[PDB]
Amino acid sequence: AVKVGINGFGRIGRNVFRAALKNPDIEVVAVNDLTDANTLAHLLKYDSVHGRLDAEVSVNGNNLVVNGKEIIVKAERDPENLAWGEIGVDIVVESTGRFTKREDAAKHLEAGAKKVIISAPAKNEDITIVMGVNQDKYDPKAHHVISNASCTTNCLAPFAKVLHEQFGIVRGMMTTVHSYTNDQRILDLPHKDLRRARAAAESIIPTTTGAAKAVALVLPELKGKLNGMAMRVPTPNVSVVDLVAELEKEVTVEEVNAALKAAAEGELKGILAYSEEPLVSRDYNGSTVSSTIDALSTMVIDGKMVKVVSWYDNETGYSHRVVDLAAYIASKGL
Amino acid sequence: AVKVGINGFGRIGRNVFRAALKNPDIEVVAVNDLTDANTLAHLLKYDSVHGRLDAEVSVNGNNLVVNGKEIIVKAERDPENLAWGEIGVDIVVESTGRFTKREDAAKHLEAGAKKVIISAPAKNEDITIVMGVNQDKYDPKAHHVISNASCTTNCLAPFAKVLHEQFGIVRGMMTTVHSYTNDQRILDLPHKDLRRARAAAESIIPTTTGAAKAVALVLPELKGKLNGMAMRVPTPNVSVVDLVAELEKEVTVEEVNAALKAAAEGELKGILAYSEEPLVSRDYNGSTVSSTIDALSTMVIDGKMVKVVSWYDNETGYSHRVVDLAAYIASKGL
Amino acid sequence: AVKVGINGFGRIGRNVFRAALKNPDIEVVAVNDLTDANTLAHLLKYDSVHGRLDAEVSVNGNNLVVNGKEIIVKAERDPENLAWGEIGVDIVVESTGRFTKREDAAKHLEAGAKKVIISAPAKNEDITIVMGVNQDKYDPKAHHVISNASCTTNCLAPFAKVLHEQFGIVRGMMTTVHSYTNDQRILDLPHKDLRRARAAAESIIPTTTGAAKAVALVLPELKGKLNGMAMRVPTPNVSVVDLVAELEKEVTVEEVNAALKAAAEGELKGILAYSEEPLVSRDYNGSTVSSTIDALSTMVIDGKMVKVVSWYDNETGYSHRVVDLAAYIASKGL
Amino acid sequence: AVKVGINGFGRIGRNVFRAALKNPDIEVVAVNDLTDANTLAHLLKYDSVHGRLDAEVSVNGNNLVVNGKEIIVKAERDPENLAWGEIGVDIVVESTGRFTKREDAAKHLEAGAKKVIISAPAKNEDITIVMGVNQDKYDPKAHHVISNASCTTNCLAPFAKVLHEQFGIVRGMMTTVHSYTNDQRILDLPHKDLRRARAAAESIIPTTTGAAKAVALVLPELKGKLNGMAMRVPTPNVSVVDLVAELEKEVTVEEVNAALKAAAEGELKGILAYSEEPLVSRDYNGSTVSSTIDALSTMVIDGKMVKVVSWYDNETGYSHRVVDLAAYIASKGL
Ligand SMILES: NC(=O)c1ccc[n+]([C@@H]2O[C@H](COP(=O)([O-])OP(=O)(O)OC[C@H]3O[C@@H](n4cnc5c(N)ncnc54)[C@H](O)[C@@H]3O)[C@@H](O)[C@H]2O)c1
Ligand SMILES: NC(=O)c1ccc[n+]([C@@H]2O[C@H](COP(=O)([O-])OP(=O)(O)OC[C@H]3O[C@@H](n4cnc5c(N)ncnc54)[C@H](O)[C@@H]3O)[C@@H](O)[C@H]2O)c1
Ligand SMILES: NC(=O)c1ccc[n+]([C@@H]2O[C@H](COP(=O)([O-])OP(=O)(O)OC[C@H]3O[C@@H](n4cnc5c(N)ncnc54)[C@H](O)[C@@H]3O)[C@@H](O)[C@H]2O)c1
Ligand SMILES: NC(=O)c1ccc[n+]([C@@H]2O[C@H](COP(=O)([O-])OP(=O)(O)OC[C@H]3O[C@@H](n4cnc5c(N)ncnc54)[C@H](O)[C@@H]3O)[C@@H](O)[C@H]2O)c1
Ligand SMILES: *C(=O)[C@H](O)COP(=O)(O)O
Ligand SMILES: *C(=O)[C@H](O)COP(=O)(O)O
Ligand SMILES: *C(=O)[C@H](O)COP(=O)(O)O
Ligand SMILES: *C(=O)[C@H](O)COP(=O)(O)O
Repeated sequence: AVKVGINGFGRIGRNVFRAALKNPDIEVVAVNDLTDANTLAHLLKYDSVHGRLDAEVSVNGNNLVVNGKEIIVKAERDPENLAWGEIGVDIVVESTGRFTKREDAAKHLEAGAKKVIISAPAKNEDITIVMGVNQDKYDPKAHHVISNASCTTNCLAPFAKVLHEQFGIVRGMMTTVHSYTNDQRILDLPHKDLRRARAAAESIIPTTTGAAKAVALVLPELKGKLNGMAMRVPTPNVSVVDLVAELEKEVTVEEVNAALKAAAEGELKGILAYSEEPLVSRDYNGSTVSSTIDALSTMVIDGKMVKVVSWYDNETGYSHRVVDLAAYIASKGL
Repeated sequence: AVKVGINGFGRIGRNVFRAALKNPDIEVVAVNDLTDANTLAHLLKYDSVHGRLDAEVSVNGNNLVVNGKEIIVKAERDPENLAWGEIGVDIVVESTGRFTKREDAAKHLEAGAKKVIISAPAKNEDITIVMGVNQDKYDPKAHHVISNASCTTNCLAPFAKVLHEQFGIVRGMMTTVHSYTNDQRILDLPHKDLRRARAAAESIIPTTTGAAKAVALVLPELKGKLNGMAMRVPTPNVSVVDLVAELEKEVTVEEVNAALKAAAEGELKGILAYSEEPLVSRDYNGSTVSSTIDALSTMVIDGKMVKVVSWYDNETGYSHRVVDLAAYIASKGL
Repeated sequence: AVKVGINGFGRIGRNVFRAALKNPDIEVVAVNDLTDANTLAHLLKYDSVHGRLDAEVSVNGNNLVVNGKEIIVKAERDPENLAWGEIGVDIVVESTGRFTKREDAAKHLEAGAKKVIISAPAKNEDITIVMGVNQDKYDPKAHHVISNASCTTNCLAPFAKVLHEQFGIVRGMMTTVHSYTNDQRILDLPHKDLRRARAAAESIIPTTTGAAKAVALVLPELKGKLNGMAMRVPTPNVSVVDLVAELEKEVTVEEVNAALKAAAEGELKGILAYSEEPLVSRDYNGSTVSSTIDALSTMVIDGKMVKVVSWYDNETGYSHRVVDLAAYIASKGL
Repeated sequence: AVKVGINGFGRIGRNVFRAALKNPDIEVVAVNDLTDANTLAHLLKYDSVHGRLDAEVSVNGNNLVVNGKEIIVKAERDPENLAWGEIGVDIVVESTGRFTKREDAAKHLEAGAKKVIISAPAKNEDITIVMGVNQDKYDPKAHHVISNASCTTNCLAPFAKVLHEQFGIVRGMMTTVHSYTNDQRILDLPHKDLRRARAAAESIIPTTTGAAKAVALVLPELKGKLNGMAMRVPTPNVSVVDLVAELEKEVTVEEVNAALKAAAEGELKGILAYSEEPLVSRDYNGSTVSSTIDALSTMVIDGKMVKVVSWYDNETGYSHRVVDLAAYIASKGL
């Protein structure tokens, strides 16, 4: 397996770690955060959203011990001091949320890693990948700093791919009704985004999203054809994309759902899923797919305007994609 | 002026009562529910959403006393037994949520009332009205069982009117991210709507919105041109409509927002409002308008697809409209 | 082994059903509620608190099919019409919340069952049992309508037993900070308890606890020595008892905790548990014990006043006790 | 009258500012935080808990303008750089949460202020005051760095004073069921307190409190006689103290409530209030008193063990007390 290091052992870092435990291709050997092993161990064992960790965790000296394997714990605020190379770490998952610009993410490379996966939309990255959509575009020689995009983009892109390929998207707009995250605030505090400054668990909070425009990074044909926003709400995990699009081909609900179902069971199995059950957000807590079509919500007007709704566990699905992307990158040679 | 009776002194019944206290053209003289005066008085005084009633409330026998005015309290499950005529009640607000079918609502008329306003989409009603949109259609001789539509329809219809008149709507789809209501469930209990059966405060819950297609009742030109859904979320009040529409005329964001702002300050003042502030749902708690455009959220693609977002206090705005409709009906003669 | 019927397939009914699937001495063969099989199947499959049912569920006609076993579905509002005897049901779990009075619960016996377990404090029941505390008081010949007490009493009685036996309780008072339940209201609606009338997910709500005084039913020596209250809060499951008691013997924190830990590992293992971890309510979601001491919270003043805090999953722990009680009753002969 | 500066314009800082608008003895002339005027103005204008500020707010340069009065906005992380003296600020309310140790709070004095009120329990402070309890212990010459204690201590101390004086407290233990605060975490993140690290809006979270022991600072007679804890829950504001105490004198519920009511209507009017209404936390949102006895919850066992429950708006009541303490200090001479 490829040795992985996780920088920022938080909601995404720990979920990636948990996903990695059940992946034979990658091995997490070290984590970095801003605290001590005791604290990281406690957070890893008991999760308010995902429950008790299905593993034995303990602390040995300054390190974590998980299922008998020692995981080195670092506490370096500056990634340049990480010394990844010294411990054979080849891939670093950059999940602090502070180092989304290449010049920052690349510090892991200076520290000895060979690749960095930024767990968020990035700036100046070598390439942005959405698994199931454009991983074939990854180039092992040219791309060292790779963004895995956002959880919303990972939800929308796979079914946008399907709609576009099968019926052609003329233009479309989305809204994601999205669980709150740690980028928000408990009770009205300063934030660059005056909406995200407001009490997260008390309101429906509109916030801008680059997700629909970011679909263009992975589906160039859709450049300038999409836009949308988010509405953060008082749930702690699980989100849902609501896309309204104008199509080129005339369609029925049955045809749209049938195409989506086909892709889910075929080419996009494990990435896109399809449900005809009348479910609610809690039901998708722990879902590892990127996107699950809520088939009951599909509607069409004039055979040209379609609404497609798709669920995603914003922490889990995206983290499993990070793990898939790391395994994929390792498979192309390091 | 006009004597009003409120059947179902709940979220809408009590909010209507509060709105009526401000209206000199109406007088609420009686309320009916399924409990005693002491309980209704306690509920009216202390509200979890709206705070403490700014008025003196007490109980005298089987009646409420509000600012020295006695309000008769009835506890008749069957509206046939209401004897509204005996106490001079001319207009009954039917807000129990159980009597939206004319067969049931009309019992108030048999019991002596002259008019009934159903506080929800109805079946077999004489007419459905949205203030600011089609009150002109009301006929005092022909219409005695009148629906005030839904809170979502009251939010959407006023700005849909504007968009259609100014640019023409080809087709459009909406989603309302909506606060939970008493039609939902605390913890997974049977419900005819399997989504609404689920714990209200724990999930994002896709479900129905009365606004889907009902806008056509008040804007016939939009028949078959709109559809949509709701997403019930863990907030106790305030909701927001998100409409994505294809327009006939080419527009810019500036033009859409300018038309909306013009209507808000003009023809639709008091019904439609316009905000350029980056607010959140809690900020609209207590808002009496039907619809407030969140101008910052307006977006356009190809000058033809537009997204317009509008806030509404689902309890307050709608209840103030019920009061406006009652005063309007009274003004055309009883 | 023993055929069981569940009357009221709700939070407790379904949780009991899940617990029974693990017990080989029990077989649930029928459930009754107020809806159709399709609805009960959907509720059993997807739970907002406990997640997806770890079993295969389908519907065949008017029945549920769970792991290939058919479970009969009834929809009889009046228990007299249940005909339990016709299907060989020996033990009925009465979990509707409506039939806690013997006059009502006993109808199941008239309908052919041999025993009824009321899932709540009861009136005129033959006996009230708390497993681990007084099951030996059960008499197979004399007792046919049995109450399993409340979830709070099941939490408090086991450790009160320990404290009293080891140090002697002079008097004590409790408060349970308790998750909201279906007996509450979504948004301010009439309730005989004016506090429980108020929006459940919006407030800390003082109210009643069945555990106040009921511990005396199972620990007669404590008659008149305890009292207390509940504080319902905005969490959907998991509660915590906070007991402050004056003891007869002088003690230290260490001694109290040591006795509690001893009982947990000994005589009360599986009923009472002991934790030295700094956990929070979500961590106990799914806990099957009746009571888990939060050892870190133990404190003493003057060697005589002690505070003991204990967690309980109010749905799960209690439901597992209902199953234990059913197996116990069956073991003494039907 | 006295010019005040607020360091840390957050939940307490802004609430203090609002309370000061209603006080003729002090004038807030400057505020310091870590952001720009535009952000502080937006936060002051729209509050998720307390609603819209009923005042005209605007920004002029780097300052706030409230009802035409300019409030200077600073953004100095290090209080040494505050230059309070230059603007005539005599009293600084230290509400950042970072400077509770005298050595840090005293930096405001080095910067030119004459007095500092730390809005929290402090270390090495000159004196700790609870209004209504020991303000007469304040010495204008000797005490420059003063703590206003915690919100919980402000709730408990006033009624503990009454119980002790009237009946004598032998010993007692408290739990405050308390709204979450900004010291907590949105989704499981590192925190020195492993319970406070956990998702604030998802659980009941036990946490240690120095509040009951801190009562001794203001009621020396109660040294070593009290202790207790907190349970943080998913409400955004309002908390409740639950005290269980052994008394010296034999009492009845009636007598305890009568003494509490007497103190509320007499010596402690404005500080301690008394309610016989069955209210819930939301009803106390905006309450300016320090403590409101929930008279219905009072209970006694053996005439010696009493439970007294008291409400408090943890943001508002405490902030009004800060303002009272600032006016009091100004009244003794600066
Ligand atoms: N939460 C989600 O749904 C989600 C989904 C997809 C992607 N993302 C992205 O993933 C990233 C992290 O998100 P999160 O939700 O896990 O955040 P988080 O705040 O929960 O975790 C961040 C972690 O990084 C640590 N940290 C912060 N700065 C550090 C630094 N200088 N060096 C070492 N450790 C540091 C923190 O202590 C914390 O444990 C962000 O870029 C976010 O946009 C989040
Ligand atoms: N809550 C909202 O956002 C909202 C907005 C607009 C319209 N509406 C509609 O208004 C109606 C009332 O909604 P609500 O949210 O106020 O519901 P609610 O449940 O809060 O209140 C209805 C009230 O009617 C009483 N009631 C029930 N059956 C009755 C009967 N047989 N006789 C007399 N009283 C009876 C109840 O005791 C309760 O106080 C529903 O039709 C609803 O769709 C709701
Ligand atoms: N939820 C808890 O924490 C808890 C814990 C211990 C005990 N209890 C007790 O158990 C009982 C059930 O509580 P719950 O929380 O599961 O309630 P619930 O409302 O969730 O479920 C009760 C179920 O009974 C059904 N029902 C109602 N009346 C019926 C009737 N006439 N015939 C057949 N079915 C009927 C409902 O449809 C529902 O499915 C109550 O006595 C409660 O006090 C509750
Ligand atoms: N929230 C409550 O119920 C409550 C009640 C009583 C006392 N307190 C105490 O008051 C204090 C503040 O609590 P809060 O809830 O208002 O906190 P908060 O986090 O909401 O606000 C603190 C404010 O201080 C600012 N700040 C942080 N560091 C600063 C610095 N170095 N210089 C200037 N500004 C800085 C922040 O940006 C924020 O606006 C803490 O000591 C707290 O314990 C809180
Ligand atoms: C997912 O990556 C994150 O939690 C939410 O942000 P979006 O930009 O909506 O994906
Ligand atoms: C408003 O009337 C109700 O709360 C919401 O339902 P819609 O059907 O979305 O109006
Ligand atoms: C448990 O049986 C129920 O949920 C809570 O009520 P208590 O009476 O506090 O047990
Ligand atoms: C009040 O000061 C703060 O919000 C809560 O902490 P306590 O220590 O309970 O006062």
